[PDB]
Amino acid sequence: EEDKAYWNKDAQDALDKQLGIKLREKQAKNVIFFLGDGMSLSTVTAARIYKGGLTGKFEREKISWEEFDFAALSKTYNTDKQVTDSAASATAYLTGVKTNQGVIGLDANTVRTNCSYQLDESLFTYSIAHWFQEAGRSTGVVTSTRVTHATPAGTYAHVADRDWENDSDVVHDREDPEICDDIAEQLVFREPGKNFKVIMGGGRRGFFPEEALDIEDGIPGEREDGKHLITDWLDDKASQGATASYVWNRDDLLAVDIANTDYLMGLFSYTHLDTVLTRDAEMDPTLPEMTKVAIEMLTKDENGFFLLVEGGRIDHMHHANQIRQSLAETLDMEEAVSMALSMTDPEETIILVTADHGHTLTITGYADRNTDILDFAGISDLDDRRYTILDYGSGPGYHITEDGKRYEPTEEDLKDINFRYASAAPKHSATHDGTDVGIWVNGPFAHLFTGVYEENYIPHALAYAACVGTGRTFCD
Ligand SMILES: *[C@@H]1O[C@H](CO)[C@@H](O)[C@H](O)[C@H]1NC(C)=O
Ligand SMILES: [Zn+2]
Ligand SMILES: [Zn+2]
Ligand SMILES: [Zn+2]
Repeated sequence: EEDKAYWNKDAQDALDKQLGIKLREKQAKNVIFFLGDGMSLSTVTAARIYKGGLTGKFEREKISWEEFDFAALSKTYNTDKQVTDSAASATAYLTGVKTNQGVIGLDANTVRTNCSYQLDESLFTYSIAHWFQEAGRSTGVVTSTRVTHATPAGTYAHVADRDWENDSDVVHDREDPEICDDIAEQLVFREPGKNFKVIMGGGRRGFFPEEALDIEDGIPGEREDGKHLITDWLDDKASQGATASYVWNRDDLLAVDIANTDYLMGLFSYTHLDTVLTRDAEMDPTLPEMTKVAIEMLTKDENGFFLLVEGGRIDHMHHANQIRQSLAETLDMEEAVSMALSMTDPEETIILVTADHGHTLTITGYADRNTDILDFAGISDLDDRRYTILDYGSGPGYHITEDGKRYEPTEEDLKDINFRYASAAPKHSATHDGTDVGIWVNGPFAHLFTGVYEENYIPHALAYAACVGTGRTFCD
């Protein structure tokens, strides 16, 4: 039982672990970057307890990346807003430069929704994936979102508005698609996108025209310019004399011949991949499964590789105050981190986990230990109605009943994967949260992450340790 001796040994052991930390002052060969979108520190705590609910450890459970010796805090404000969107943050943590809301791979001179700015190369910021490529090393990206979503896009795109995932989105904002390249285009026609060995996620819709029909579902595509970008991608690999594979389902992914495959594009949905609690496990590969295949491919490169893996729908669930699903997405990513750790060598591989920004999730009192984190906390002493442990500062969960009272959540509500937990400030989609987020790191030079940093510091430190880019380097 958790008595005085128990806690003293628990602590003495942690101290013993801390004292035994051996620094790794050697170049990083590989860098695996995990990004939990909208994964606030509160999401991590809540998810630790959620996991504990499955394993029976409850509040004593540990999140995989919390076994790392190095954690840090990251300040996420951007050049025009206190609370960053996913685009400006991705530009910061992948290109090393902070920027305006809605802009990817361009600096703060950029005026959002203005394409001219994406024609000016002097305004370009370049990603750690670019840098790995310039050094002759392999790159890839896995995500549960559309592969043209802001996060993956930060590794390769330069656009004046994150909304421009395909040419139909450019036209929608009155811009000229002929000269304003959309993100899907940039992934297949430009560097570094065109050189990625592995591209996985969703978003097939931005890659083929309205006149064409989707693999799997037969839904017409979104492109309005007649371009079939997947076949463009395939033709490109083939004309280089390389083998390439396009897959769109789990069985096919797992059947891929790793040894004989140079390029891999796996697009498992028309749009974002289905959430953990709604996906067809037969048809959709999980985040860890995608991660495994990505690592299998990229590790063939003896000079090293960079891989971005995003737990992306964490954010989407928070936006709808759908906290149960948000926690399930989070754990899918926690499991992916474990998959990566078991497949790589920490003496040469940096594994970093962070968030782009948080969400306004809070953990209220006062439930007893071992209480399911999604359960009720107690009854309000002001209106006599139940309240949940988890709730939000912002979102559509705020609900005044027909009688003008605070909606009281039910047992049925709590079990419902679509139930929206209460918020303090009603909004159709919850805003992001501005609080500093966490960073957790293992491997070479993990001790570059000890304190509190601006969010754009991250890739500068990672470059130093991997010896890529044009800044200070360990090999320097
Ligand atoms: C967009 O930028 C260009 C280039 O400097 C400028 O000529 C144009 O008027 C700008 N458009 C708007 C709407 O500000
Ligand atoms: Zn985000
Ligand atoms: Zn994202
Ligand atoms: Zn968001």
